[PDB]
Amino acid sequence: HENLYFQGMTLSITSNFDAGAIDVVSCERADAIRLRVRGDNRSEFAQWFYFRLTGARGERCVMTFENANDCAYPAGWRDYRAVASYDRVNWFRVPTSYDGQMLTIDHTPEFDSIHYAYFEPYSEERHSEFLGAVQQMPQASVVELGRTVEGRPMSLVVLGTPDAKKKVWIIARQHPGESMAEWFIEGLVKRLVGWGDWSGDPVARKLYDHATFYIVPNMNPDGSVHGNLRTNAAGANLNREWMEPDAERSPEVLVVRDAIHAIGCDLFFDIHGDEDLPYVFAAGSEMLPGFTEQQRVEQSAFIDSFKRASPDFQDEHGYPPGKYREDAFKLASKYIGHRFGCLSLTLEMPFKDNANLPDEHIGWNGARSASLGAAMLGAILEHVRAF
Amino acid sequence: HENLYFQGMTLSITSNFDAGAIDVVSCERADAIRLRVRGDNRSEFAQWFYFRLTGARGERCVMTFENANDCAYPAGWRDYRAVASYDRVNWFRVPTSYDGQMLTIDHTPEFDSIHYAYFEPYSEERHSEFLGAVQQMPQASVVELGRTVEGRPMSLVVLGTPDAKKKVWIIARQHPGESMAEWFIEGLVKRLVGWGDWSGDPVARKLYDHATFYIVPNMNPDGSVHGNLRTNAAGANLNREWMEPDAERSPEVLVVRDAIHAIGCDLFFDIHGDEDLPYVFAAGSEMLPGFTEQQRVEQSAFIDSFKRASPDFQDEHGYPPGKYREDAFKLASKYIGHRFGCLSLTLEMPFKDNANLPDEHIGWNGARSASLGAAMLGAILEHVRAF
Amino acid sequence: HENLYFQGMTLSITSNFDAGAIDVVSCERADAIRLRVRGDNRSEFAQWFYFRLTGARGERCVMTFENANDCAYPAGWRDYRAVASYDRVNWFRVPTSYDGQMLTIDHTPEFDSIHYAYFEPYSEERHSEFLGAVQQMPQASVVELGRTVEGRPMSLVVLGTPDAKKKVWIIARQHPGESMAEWFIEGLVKRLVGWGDWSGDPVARKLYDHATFYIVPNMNPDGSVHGNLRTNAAGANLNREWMEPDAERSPEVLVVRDAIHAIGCDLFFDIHGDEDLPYVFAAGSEMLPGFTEQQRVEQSAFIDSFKRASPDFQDEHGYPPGKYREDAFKLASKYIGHRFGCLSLTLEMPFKDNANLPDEHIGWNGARSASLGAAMLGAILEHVRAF
Amino acid sequence: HENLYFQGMTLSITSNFDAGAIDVVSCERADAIRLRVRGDNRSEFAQWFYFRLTGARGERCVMTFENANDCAYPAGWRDYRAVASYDRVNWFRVPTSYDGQMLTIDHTPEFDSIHYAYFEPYSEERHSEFLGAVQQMPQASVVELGRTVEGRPMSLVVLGTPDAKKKVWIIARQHPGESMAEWFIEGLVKRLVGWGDWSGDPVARKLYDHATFYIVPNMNPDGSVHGNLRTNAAGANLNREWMEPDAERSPEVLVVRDAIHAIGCDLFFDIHGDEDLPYVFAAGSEMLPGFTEQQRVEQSAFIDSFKRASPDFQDEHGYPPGKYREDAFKLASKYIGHRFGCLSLTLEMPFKDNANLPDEHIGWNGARSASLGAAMLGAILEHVRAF
Ligand SMILES: [Cl-]
Ligand SMILES: [Cl-]
Ligand SMILES: [Cl-]
Ligand SMILES: [Cl-]
Ligand SMILES: [Cl-]
Ligand SMILES: [Cl-]
Ligand SMILES: [Cl-]
Ligand SMILES: [Cl-]
Ligand SMILES: [Cl-]
Ligand SMILES: [Cl-]
Ligand SMILES: [Cl-]
Ligand SMILES: [Cl-]
Ligand SMILES: [Cl-]
Ligand SMILES: [Cl-]
Ligand SMILES: [Cl-]
Ligand SMILES: [Cl-]
Repeated sequence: HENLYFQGMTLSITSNFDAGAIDVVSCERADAIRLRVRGDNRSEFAQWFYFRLTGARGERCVMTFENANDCAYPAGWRDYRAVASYDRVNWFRVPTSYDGQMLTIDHTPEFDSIHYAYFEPYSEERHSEFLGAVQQMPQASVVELGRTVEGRPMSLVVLGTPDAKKKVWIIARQHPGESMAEWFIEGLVKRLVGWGDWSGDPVARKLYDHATFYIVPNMNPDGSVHGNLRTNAAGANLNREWMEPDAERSPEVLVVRDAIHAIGCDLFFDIHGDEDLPYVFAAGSEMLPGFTEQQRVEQSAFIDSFKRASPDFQDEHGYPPGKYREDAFKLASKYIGHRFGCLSLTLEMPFKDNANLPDEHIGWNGARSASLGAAMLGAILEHVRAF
Repeated sequence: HENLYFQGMTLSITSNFDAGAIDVVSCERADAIRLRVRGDNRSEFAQWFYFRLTGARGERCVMTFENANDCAYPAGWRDYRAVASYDRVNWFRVPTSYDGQMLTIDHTPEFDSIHYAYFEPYSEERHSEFLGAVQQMPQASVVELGRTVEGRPMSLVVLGTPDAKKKVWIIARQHPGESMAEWFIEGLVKRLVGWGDWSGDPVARKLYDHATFYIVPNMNPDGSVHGNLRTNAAGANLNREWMEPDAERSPEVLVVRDAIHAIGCDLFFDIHGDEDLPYVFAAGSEMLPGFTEQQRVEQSAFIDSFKRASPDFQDEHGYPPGKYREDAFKLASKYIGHRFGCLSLTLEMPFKDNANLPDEHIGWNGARSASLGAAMLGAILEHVRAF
Repeated sequence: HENLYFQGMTLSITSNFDAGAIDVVSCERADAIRLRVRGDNRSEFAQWFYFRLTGARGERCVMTFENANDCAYPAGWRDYRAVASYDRVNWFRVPTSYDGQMLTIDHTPEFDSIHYAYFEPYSEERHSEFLGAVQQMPQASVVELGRTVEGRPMSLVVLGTPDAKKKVWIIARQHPGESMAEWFIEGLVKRLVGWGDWSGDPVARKLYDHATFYIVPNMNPDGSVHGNLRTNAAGANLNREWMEPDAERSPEVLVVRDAIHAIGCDLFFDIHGDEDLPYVFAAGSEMLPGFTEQQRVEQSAFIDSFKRASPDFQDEHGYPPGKYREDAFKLASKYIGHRFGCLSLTLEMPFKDNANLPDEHIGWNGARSASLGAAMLGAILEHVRAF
Repeated sequence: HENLYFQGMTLSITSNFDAGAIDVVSCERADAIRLRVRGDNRSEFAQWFYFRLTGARGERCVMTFENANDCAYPAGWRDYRAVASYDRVNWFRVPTSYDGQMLTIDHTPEFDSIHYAYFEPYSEERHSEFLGAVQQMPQASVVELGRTVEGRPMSLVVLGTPDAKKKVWIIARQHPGESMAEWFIEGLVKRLVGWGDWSGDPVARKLYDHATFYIVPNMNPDGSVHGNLRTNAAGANLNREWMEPDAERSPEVLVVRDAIHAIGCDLFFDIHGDEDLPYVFAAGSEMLPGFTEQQRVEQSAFIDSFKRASPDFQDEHGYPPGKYREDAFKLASKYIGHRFGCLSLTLEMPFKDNANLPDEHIGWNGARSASLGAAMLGAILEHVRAF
């Protein structure tokens, strides 16, 4: 390193930053780094990790997570590759293996400081910069519905034109570790406000004749910054709180559900990530009584519109019907579906990759999520025209 | 202006640059500028203009084109607005009127130098920079098929992946003044190579399983730089040369038609602009004998796919069937259709605006053309799946 | 706002984000917002503020800070204007007054969400992205010297070329609220690694023949994120810790001072901000015994080189000699000067503006600090040549 | 290439574009390409070349210029490397040799289309886009002084603030092949208008208290587009026309010299390139009678200020005094010096490299020229303060 002082190997793992999470058991020799997934701040759920490793330029690092099989979704470690970045801007997949007990990342950093994460993060700064720009567009407003447990705003983005229209609600990231959900919203909003390569596209403009959009890009700001996977700062699973939200335990859902009730709703989408399945898929309310025949017709029609909007989207693989028959209407899409009788779907993207259309370098990532978001506006235009 | 020397008004109109064209009758007083459309270099056709005006900062300029009603398409001046730019990068529409004899631009430039043009230009530098970047993508090659009358290359962009697939041909700008055609290709290619907001989109990638693309972004390089509307440097209308192309008069079509013959063709698109109609529309070969029933079926199916890909596209307005029954197979799409029996269409975009979805600031422009190009890939994916 | 639900005025002030700090006394009516500077997390020092205000689009906001005269530097409120930003990217000054007791911001936000701050912030994300890019340059390494009280890295950026050379040390932001110090380093480093408009400049390259740079862009990471002005997370004033740094109270200075001792030092700069003076100025060790005549000569020579490098820099205004004769060698530049007998200076930039070269729109800001940083490399090249 | 049609090798050299120039003797086999420098359109001077080669991806190209020793400056081929670019945006040096008779480029293009040139070009489009943006800045105006032989504008950029001040004149590219001169002006102007990394820099602003700038970025627009080295479209060497400029033969100098006479002048710079010397250097009027002692003093003082502004600049190497004692006052700087008695210099940059500070990848290029231009403002601020 040219200065006697820097010479030798001095590995340091740190994680005190937005979404950081790791427990370090041991970090002396680069081929013997021992870690544990830290887990959510007030819940036994554990899966999300995000940390910085410095001092390992050119050293082969073998990083073992000891409690991998004790995590929320151990199947999520099969055919999974961790993501890394030298600068927090560009993320790539690294060699990773799982033996049924432990996850091992085997990677040689090319520079002095590298970050590893379960998926491409999406920070509070990015969120605040994005909404702070989006609000300046003539068709956009940002409304603060309330505060999270730790005093972060619950922000609603309203996009539409002056006058009634169908009210389309899209909420994202109830599970704070599913950062793909906020990437997805970013892509969808960019297209709605006409930025970049969406500048001359007329879909948004047509949509505004039929609909107004009510979008929450981040349902769980506290859980995000805390580096949780599935819960808010109070330990609540926001997507089990739709029947009895609480001012102290789940204010995030309290204030949003109050808004949907006070405004109305004609199409609803809850954007999520799935740890296990390497596919993009949707889940509706067909496996529930009270599901009308015209609802089957619309839902079916929309699934076809979405297949036509994006090849990434598919309907062959997904979860079995009684996956959450027990939790019933505690889930957002099930609840909204029932209260409003409209098309109501959960959209789920992979932490691994789209096995149909894989990419060795990036797997599923922010850019692909953002493209899927932009593509879905096409499916909504079809749907709204057809009904 | 602070220096006695610059004081006073000194108006100058110049046009010696790529695509420049104007005749100046008089240019002393800003409210009395008299012009003529110069017309094509070896043909009576006249419509395209492009010139720089300096020295008019803050002066109201009334610019009258005396021969407007003697141009190729005088209907093109009705409900038409000229485009302007202070920097050749950003173009906007300016106040323009037509009394059935003369076109008048009435505009007050905000800066010392402004350009006026019939439509947002697309230069040889832009073309050479674009193809020079596109060629570096792993799925792209650029092939020089031959030379134009004045020694400019006829460049083919080939996009696809390793192996048979459907051969899709898209040619643009046979009429050099229809710069929208090359904007359209730029948008289509950007999406095929995954640039910008197309980075995570899987449509291109799916398309490459079914097709390889053979694209000519500029069929008439000489006519472009010359500031012609409709003819090449030799006076030839390239879109009347498909039956007997000639090495001296129409080499541009000679070399391209030889390539289509030597490679084969399964879908063909000829991208154009229409001076009169304020709509985006397609014309096929249905009004011709030898047009099979399975051809009607495919063409109809594709028109529906394109309406679904872009709201700008429509099928209500267009030209009557016998618009060119006389010229028959001299036109590219008619010829290709007949030689290959495939889907073969002319796509036409407006010099005015899309009357269905107007925009006071820009009318139809490069960005909107580029978006339509990118959107059409969606329609091709549908089509190729369906047949 | 078009939806009965959003109608009315609902003001919310929030501050749970990197560098956020405010106490809200009252926030019901926009013309009656009452605030207090929150003050440092474990120290009586108080001056820094940073908060988000939403719901005030188009409302005149009169925001009064009740304890302004109880802050660390009440003179800092005279001729001072707060900074604001709709997006955290672009910052501008807003109308502000001070009556000797209270500070009042009188501003009408143009959008739904705006942030107000004492000075243009510089976040942990920006820092991590910047160093994560800089490390990839061939002349740069990043070394983690240790951890702050709360486990954030103390990062050293080493810039130079292969071989002895003069060792130049530049440290910034010992007082975490002086974000201008890290802006200054950003500009200096960009030029050293040849980014942007520094790409073809040969100064860096010449410098590397004479010197190697040892730079700490952020001496107080914990204090920064905490929204402190003057102290770290433990309540320590880092610039009083240079005689007896402590592993528990002031590790930031412990590890950096150990590095300077282990590496050596031939020029030292401590980058700071001054709340009161609207001037850019330097302070050296001339008012101390043990200050040699060749030291007076070099320091004088360097001050002249810096005036010649940047008009913003001046030597007329500054602080009187015995400003800190009491604290002696507890201050970094005084200590280094004495231990190494080299040129050692504190450089100070204004929170207000450069009264010599004011700018109504921005006052002193990040861009101006970054330019001063880049300009100072010129002065170092002169100095190093002359001695 | 996957299609029988593209298979085989088909090399094509073309040059019908802005600044293009080459004669092709033979171009069948890639290792046997035979060329000639085409030479200026109406003058025996020959050196500039610029052409596109397609069809050579992955082929080793040996390109021999047969008349290299018959060119204007055969010494210019010693230790010289040609420049290349796949996209006209990024230029790099390629392997080149000279045996005293012929120049040989030995290079293997990595893509299907590559351009080779004597130096990084600077096009009419770049010029028109640049001035079209610069004019919008509050301190800038663009004035069209007249027309070149072929009707291109002679454009003056005036930069300053409202009121007397010293009038500083800087003219560039009298010899159209010396594209470095216009790169140099681009860098100088960007800094004067505060773009990019010059945004927070106060030098421009200080300068505007002392001076107003009168800048001609391109003295020879016709010669540029024609791909000439040394003459305009009429065959005139503009830098021999300062004593008797002519409306038909050298209007470019007629109109500019009239402006300098009508406005006045207190510092003059003529920006050029030198084919032979691999150094940056200045030439003044000291070797001429009528050169006062206070002129020696100022010129000497300014040379020192420029060495201090940029390491690239030097005064050791240059041309001998009687290099143009014969042509006397036909040269711009000699003439202006004599008419106005002010500091008047020719600044000369290399076509090869700066032998003091070489760069294998780029040699001397646009970015380095632009940096030197920006750096020289520093020297002018010193000078203007000192006198
Ligand atoms: Cl943690
Ligand atoms: Cl769930
Ligand atoms: Cl309802
Ligand atoms: Cl499917
Ligand atoms: Cl013309
Ligand atoms: Cl036609
Ligand atoms: Cl065939
Ligand atoms: Cl229609
Ligand atoms: Cl706070
Ligand atoms: Cl201090
Ligand atoms: Cl020592
Ligand atoms: Cl001073
Ligand atoms: Cl030529
Ligand atoms: Cl000369
Ligand atoms: Cl005079
Ligand atoms: Cl020298």
